[PDB]
Amino acid sequence: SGFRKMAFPSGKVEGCMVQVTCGTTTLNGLWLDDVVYCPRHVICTSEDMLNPNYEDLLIRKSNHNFLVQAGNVQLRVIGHSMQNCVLKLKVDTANPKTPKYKFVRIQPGQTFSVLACYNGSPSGVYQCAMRPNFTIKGSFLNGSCGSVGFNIDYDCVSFCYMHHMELPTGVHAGTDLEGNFYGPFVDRQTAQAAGTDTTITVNVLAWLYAAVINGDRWFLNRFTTTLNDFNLVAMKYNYEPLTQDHVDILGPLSAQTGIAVLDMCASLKELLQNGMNGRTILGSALLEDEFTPFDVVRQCSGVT
Amino acid sequence: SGFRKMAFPSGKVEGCMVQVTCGTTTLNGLWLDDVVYCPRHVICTSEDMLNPNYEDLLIRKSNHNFLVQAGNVQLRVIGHSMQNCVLKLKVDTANPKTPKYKFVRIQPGQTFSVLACYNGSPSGVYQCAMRPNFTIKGSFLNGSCGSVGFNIDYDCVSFCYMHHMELPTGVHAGTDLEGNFYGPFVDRQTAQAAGTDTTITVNVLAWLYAAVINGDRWFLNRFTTTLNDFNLVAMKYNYEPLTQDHVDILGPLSAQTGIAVLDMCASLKELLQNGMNGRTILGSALLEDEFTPFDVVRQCSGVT
Ligand SMILES: Cc1c([C@@H](C)C(=O)O)ccc2c1[nH]c1ccc(Cl)cc12
Ligand SMILES: Cc1c([C@@H](C)C(=O)O)ccc2c1[nH]c1ccc(Cl)cc12
Repeated sequence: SGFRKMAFPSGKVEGCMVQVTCGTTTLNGLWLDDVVYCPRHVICTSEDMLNPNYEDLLIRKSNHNFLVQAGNVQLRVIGHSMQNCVLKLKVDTANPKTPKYKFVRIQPGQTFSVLACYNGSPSGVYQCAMRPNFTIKGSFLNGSCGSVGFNIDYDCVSFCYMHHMELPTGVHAGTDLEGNFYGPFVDRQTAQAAGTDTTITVNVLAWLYAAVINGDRWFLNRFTTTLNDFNLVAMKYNYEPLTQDHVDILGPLSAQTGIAVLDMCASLKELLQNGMNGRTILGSALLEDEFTPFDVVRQCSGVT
Repeated sequence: SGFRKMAFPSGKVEGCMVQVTCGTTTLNGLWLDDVVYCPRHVICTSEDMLNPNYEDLLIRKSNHNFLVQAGNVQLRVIGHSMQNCVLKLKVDTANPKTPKYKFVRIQPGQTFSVLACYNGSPSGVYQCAMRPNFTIKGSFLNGSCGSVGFNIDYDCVSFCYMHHMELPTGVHAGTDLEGNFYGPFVDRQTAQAAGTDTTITVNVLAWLYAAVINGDRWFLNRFTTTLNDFNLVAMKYNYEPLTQDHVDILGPLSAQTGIAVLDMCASLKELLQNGMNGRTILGSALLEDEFTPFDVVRQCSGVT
């Protein structure tokens, strides 16, 4: 029993973190096989970040200007290329610790673990969700750029995020491992504001199922609802509309607990309308939306 | 910017997890040098757990009855001994991945990372605090016993916890790495109830400092208090009494933000008396107490 905001074990990812320096800028890189991936803004000064012409700035850079250090040993850069907002530095040595891996572009509402790094050294690991406005609420200080987000399926690491920017509002923006930003964000120090940070409804319902499994049942009521009726309330509360696809994904949790998905929606509806009244669910005073239905199943079954 | 419930990178600890089986019971062990540490209740069936005589049950066990598997390779057990509530299995091979390490017995209010494991395989990592009633609120299912809690100081892992029990209330109990339980708990399936789970006041104040540093300042008021006056309110709200030692530990956070420790106590006092009024602090609707002042400094400075 017990339910925690849990990250994946980070060992496989720690073995990939390197330090990348270009001029006076130092950030993190991800070393997989003989390639080091890092934000292309490593070539920028804070002045350049106001209006960077990346192709032009890159003309002045050669392989020897990209200093890559893995632990305390320097890697030899034998090639470099820019793919969207990431630089790929080809090195002469394949990372001996390269895990089985994939590059995946996640959807909003999906969760992942971030290994926050500074100067190629891991400092901590925490769990995130890609928000419906394509920002993440992370913990990133100067030097953390190039830290990556990931999920693990047994022994295969699926890298889904690379940290690039902190918006003036304190939220974070970044790219998948092909260098395409999530959402409308760009790697430029400019006024970039996020849209509405709606709540990931399917995740909140999955977390209400985790709560029932772990003994917190006070919020269960005698009501039911329909998707349309539920969605009128979700709209009013800035919650994502619930679809039949979400109902289907919650199927296994519904089966395990015997609580129909629409009955859990009705409990959620009353919680939205009435609040918590000073009570908590799984030690939280708000409805948690950063556990997917897969995360709840995984944690409630002990997948390794 | 941004402040998250962050765990230490778990790689160094993942390299130490092994599977230990005795008869029909399988749990986790911690392999450091040529020793594997695991809960002594590995020798018990669920029937034995009602009233186990560990010395007597251990007489029927030989080195060859303890099956230790590291990954998919079996380790040879050449000695075994019981130290308090842990078994130490001497193996013929030193763990090649043994990090620099210490065994420390923590105080209530101290935080640590747990690497939840099943069958010697890491499933996830999360941050905990040793509660003032010596329980932890973890996420542990059957098979998770032997999972460990730890902190890291650069390259040295200080192991402070080993998971042994889940109380009927769903909270968790365990030992330090010398096998002494935290608090009054025993490794017996019996009625064991926890005392008052008070709030770790110094941690909540450290987290209010993290909130000010990260821009959440609405709760700051025009008041101050004294330790005695603050403690009258802390007592009423089941908060730990604040001491001059706690005020001293918050010194660096006070200096960095320019908010006197007693002024932050007065903000905390008003939050206790008035509630949050539907507002949040660092995305939480309750006062978080599982960040120590050291954790706040570390996360707000990017220590690796
Ligand atoms: C894989 C790769 C890279 C990486 C960065 C990549 O583009 O994936 C960069 C540069 C080169 C490269 N293969 C080469 C073969 C011939 C020559 Cl002349 C250059 C390169
Ligand atoms: C370190 C150690 C252990 C571990 C479990 C320990 O007690 O720390 C267990 C058993 C033995 C041991 N050294 C030995 C030397 C001679 C003999 Cl006859 C037995 C043992």
